[PDB]
Amino acid sequence: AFTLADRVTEEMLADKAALVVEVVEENYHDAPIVGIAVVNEHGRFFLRPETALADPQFVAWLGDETKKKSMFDSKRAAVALKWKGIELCGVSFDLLLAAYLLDPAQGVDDVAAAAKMKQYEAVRPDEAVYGKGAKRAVPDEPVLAEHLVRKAAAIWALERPFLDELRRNEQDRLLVELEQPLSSILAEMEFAGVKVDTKRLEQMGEELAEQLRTVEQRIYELAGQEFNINSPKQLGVILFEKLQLPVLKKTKTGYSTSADVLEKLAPYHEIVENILHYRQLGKLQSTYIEGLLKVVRPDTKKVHTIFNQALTQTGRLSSTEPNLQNIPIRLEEGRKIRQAFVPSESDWLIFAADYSQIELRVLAHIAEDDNLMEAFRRDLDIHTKTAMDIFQVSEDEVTPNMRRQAKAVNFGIVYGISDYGLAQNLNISRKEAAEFIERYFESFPGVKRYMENIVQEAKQKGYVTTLLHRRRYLPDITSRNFNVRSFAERMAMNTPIQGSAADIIKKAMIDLNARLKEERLQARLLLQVHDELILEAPKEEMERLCRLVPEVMEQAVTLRVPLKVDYHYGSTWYDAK
DNA sequence: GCGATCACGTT
DNA sequence: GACGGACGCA
Ligand SMILES: [Mg+2]
Repeated sequence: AFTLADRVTEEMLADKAALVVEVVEENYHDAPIVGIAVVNEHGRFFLRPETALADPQFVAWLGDETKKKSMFDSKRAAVALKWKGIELCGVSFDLLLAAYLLDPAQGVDDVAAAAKMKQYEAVRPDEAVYGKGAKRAVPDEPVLAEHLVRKAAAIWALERPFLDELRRNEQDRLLVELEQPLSSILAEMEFAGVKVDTKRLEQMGEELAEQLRTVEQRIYELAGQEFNINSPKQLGVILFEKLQLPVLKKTKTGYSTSADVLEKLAPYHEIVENILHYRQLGKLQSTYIEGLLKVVRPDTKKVHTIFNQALTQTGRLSSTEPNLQNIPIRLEEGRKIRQAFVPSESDWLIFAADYSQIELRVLAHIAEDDNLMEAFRRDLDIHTKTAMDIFQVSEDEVTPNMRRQAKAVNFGIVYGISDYGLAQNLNISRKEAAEFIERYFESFPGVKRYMENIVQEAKQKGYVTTLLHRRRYLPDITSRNFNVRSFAERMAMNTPIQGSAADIIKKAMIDLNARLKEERLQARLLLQVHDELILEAPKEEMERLCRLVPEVMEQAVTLRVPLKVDYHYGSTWYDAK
């Protein structure tokens, strides 16, 4: 029972409403709005967007921060409206973000999935209404309107139960003061986009094409035959049947040709180093050059990423189209791809600031490890210090390989890799990897106690938490399957570290955005990837940003150790180093 | 077009 | 020990 409205009425513009502004295209940048639903104290309404979005009263209502709206994935609507020149304000509850906080492992894709968390089933999944893949389509208006009204009615009914559970979890401020404000900031970042030097990218592609053509010819000569080097199956036949190289590792289907396996084969045949070079050149070309050019909008000459704020179980952001976090960080030629990301206006520059070792600093804080805290209080090189402690040697006795091994132990902590993974990364035995870890724990006994205590807490409570009260449930922590249990244990250890770093970065973004407005700077946030925040600003704002940005980031939270920020500016993202 | 795989960046 | 370009069927 709802009103299919042909005009906007005052009844539709109440102080509080559930609002659905439906964008069916997966990528919502400059995408159609196919329909609108409003549920409030006065009734339930379906509005056609060509009418409502042309109505000055409805547009004023949308932009009025005192008119409160409950939505699901408000950033999607906010950005689609930005492309139409319409501001969305007053979103006081986002059911997507609420469900994400309550349990990020549920994978809540749509209103129906969130509704099922509270035994509400009077709404269909989006996939059931719009179909999948090739058959995907907007249905006729009667079907569309009922769906959008059912989604709005679900939001209207679910706000209270969700807020009640968030309050019980001490997550209500996490939603209202962190994730929801961040959603608006992300919306602005996505809409602003990042300018891309497509001429430079095409230049890079041309250079890669030349080098690829030469290595490919080298491989055919060495193989005595032409084949598709990009086919693992064809390559396996050349390597393991034609050239009779050893089979050191299998796949489920045939022989593995992974880079790990190939490096082990390099001493036996000159073709192997060439295949490795082809693979590295080819992934830069196909994935990062051509992949980037594919998602540059020809109308803006910018990339307009979509952040997924409700995906990871740590609380880190993710992004797509492009995913700029997946650009390799190793200089070689991977990092140079950042040269293609330039300021959007003449006489502007890129300003980039990154937290230095925020994850290990968070660990020092949470574990209250005296040795690790003092190391950061002295602003030591943490990998050199870790090697000094593990090997019981003075700083001048730390060899490069000692530091490399200490760094791998620290990497293992930051990313939650097992002793098998440490052994894999260091190319040592599992017993030797285990012995390394015990030596580490002798030097950092507070870290060891934390690791023991957090696994026990996960077993007792069923979940672990971050500094700002994000939760991750770990039902597998007592699995009788060793691999499943071990993974759960590593996530118990790692999520309070990685997730607290994510919390701090998100708070820094909110604080930064507010400070930039308060200072009346034109500088704007563009991207957040890894532990870095990337802005662009007039060149005349750089000196001010050199003081302001690190200060805001260092002060986002107060820990038992300082937060350290590195910062640079330049004519491209790469040169902001 | 869709599903199953393989590889390689990130986490 | 998830998240995001390159063989058969049908
Ligand atoms: Mg780091």
